[PDB]
Amino acid sequence: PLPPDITFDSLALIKMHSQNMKRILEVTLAKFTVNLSIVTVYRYLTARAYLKKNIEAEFEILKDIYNIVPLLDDIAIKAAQIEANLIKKEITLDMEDIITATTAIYTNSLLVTDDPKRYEPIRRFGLDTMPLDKFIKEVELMVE
Amino acid sequence: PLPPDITFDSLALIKMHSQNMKRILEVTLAKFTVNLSIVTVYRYLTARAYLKKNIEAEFEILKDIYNIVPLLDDIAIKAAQIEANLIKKEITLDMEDIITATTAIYTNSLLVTDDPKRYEPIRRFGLDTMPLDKFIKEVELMVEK
Repeated sequence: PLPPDITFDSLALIKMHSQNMKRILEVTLAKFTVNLSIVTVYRYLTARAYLKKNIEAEFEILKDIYNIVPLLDDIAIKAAQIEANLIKKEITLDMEDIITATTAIYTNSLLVTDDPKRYEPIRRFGLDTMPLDKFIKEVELMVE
Repeated sequence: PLPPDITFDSLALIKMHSQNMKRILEVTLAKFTVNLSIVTVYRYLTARAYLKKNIEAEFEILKDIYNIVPLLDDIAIKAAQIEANLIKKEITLDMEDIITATTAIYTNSLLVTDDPKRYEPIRRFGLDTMPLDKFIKEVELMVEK
């Protein structure tokens, strides 16, 4: 029941690359198109650079296995419109969340996340989400 | 003294595009290379979106006059290395400020800003900042000649 195009936020991506999720990641990469915002990639890389002196090799691997979507002009434009609208409704969200969410709408990617409630105000603009625990379970259910 | 390459953060850029600053801006664009992070552009456009302006046209206007620097690979990598270094010293910094500063280091732009203090932990990596009021004075004197 999962659509072909998905994405992750930074915390979800960090969990997806943890050693205990190897098998879910392999299946995910074998069966979905994964479109990561450069901003998500940036934040994941800050978590990686906390441990390692070299993160460049890491980035090259991500660029191969994922579609890394830049902060395109259309995304900058659409993010500005969404963020303006939310602020008027007394809701002001972090840059990372707006760009992640707007990039997901732009690529028609389902946003797999540990905290889907944080993006609930953006669903009005076409964003679809799924909890990571539920994504994982659905990947586990892909079993013969 | 201003170097050849300059950049603004979003609130500086907002003030720079005010009517009463038109002459400062024209000389700035004429005598310097201004290099804007896509982050900065995005922040500016959010303010324009809030005022119900034509955002496609406002982005075109900006691209027609500034060199807009994307979130390049090297910027992403360097920014991350910077942020991790800083977080390890218990320095929490905002993504946009990290990208804006890192983009300035990458293009060797002087970062002109209202709030130089918030980028002060990044100066160790090569960033140079200037207060906006001092920038305006430098450009004023060039105008009067």
